[PDB]
Amino acid sequence: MRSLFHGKYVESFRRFLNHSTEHQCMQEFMDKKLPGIIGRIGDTKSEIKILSIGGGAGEIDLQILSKVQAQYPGVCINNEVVEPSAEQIAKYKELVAKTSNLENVKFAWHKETSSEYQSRMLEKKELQKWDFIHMIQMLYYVKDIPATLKFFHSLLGTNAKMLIIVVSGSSGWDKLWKKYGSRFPQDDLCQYITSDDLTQMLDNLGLKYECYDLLSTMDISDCFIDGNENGDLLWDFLTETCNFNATAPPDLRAELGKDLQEPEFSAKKEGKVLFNNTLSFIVIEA
Ligand SMILES: Nc1ncnc2c1ncn2[C@@H]1O[C@H](CSCC[C@H](N)C(=O)O)[C@@H](O)[C@H]1O
Ligand SMILES: NCCc1c[nH]cn1
Repeated sequence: MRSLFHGKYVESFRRFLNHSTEHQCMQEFMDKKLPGIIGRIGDTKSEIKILSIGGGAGEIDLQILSKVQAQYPGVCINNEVVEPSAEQIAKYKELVAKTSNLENVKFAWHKETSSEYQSRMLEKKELQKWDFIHMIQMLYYVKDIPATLKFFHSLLGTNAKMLIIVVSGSSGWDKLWKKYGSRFPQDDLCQYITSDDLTQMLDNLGLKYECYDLLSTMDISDCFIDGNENGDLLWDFLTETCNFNATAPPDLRAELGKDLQEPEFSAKKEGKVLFNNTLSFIVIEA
């Protein structure tokens, strides 16, 4: 039972992406919801400051940027990215150099974690203000979430908004983690969190937010067959384990095999087993 954490991770992650509607789900939220969300973040401003936490390869960031530009044509935008992976940054830069209509947008990449960024910003004398801050699918890697939430919320300017996206409390992950979390290998780099944990922390912090869920799925049909390589790749992903099927206790595996087909974990339709990958979109007000 080795923690999926790194060449196997990318391979499993990739498998996850091409077998789920995660990409499409996000894109759908951007088209239908994002406009309404960022509708007034640029009001009275001659420059819009966007802070991307864990921006990764930049696909979602550029989609976000397109909506802001559409809402505020002619307005300069400063899009700063906090990302610890040099590899991700390289991809992000490659994408930018490839995209065309980005004249009024300037980028800056800071190779560090949100925590390092936070302490670095606290060494400065006064904290900057941002019009839009987003943390997409990255809170799992933050050690102190309440401090992180409080800090970034304090960086929001007038009418600014903070967008956070993590899996939903009503997704299969939530159930998978609550029940088998302790039986999966642990890595000090990742912790299980869902919108339930998040809204609870936001409630205790006393911050105002709205939470929207968007159904997304992961086709894990291939997970039900000895040998199938893709199924095994997905097995590894769902368990954050390297070669789950070959190293995990048979009692664990067997039990998992059963639960993954239960209504609360997946839906069965068209002879397919679709793991509930519902995502939660949380918008926090300044
Ligand atoms: N503590 C931390 N602070 C900021 N970013 C972090 C981090 N730990 C990991 N990350 C970054 O978090 C990202 C998680 S993948 C997140 C998805 C990405 N926002 C996009 O939508 O594609 C990766 O780029 C990873 O390097
Ligand atoms: N759909 C979210 C993918 C993910 C990241 N970590 C765990 N699961």
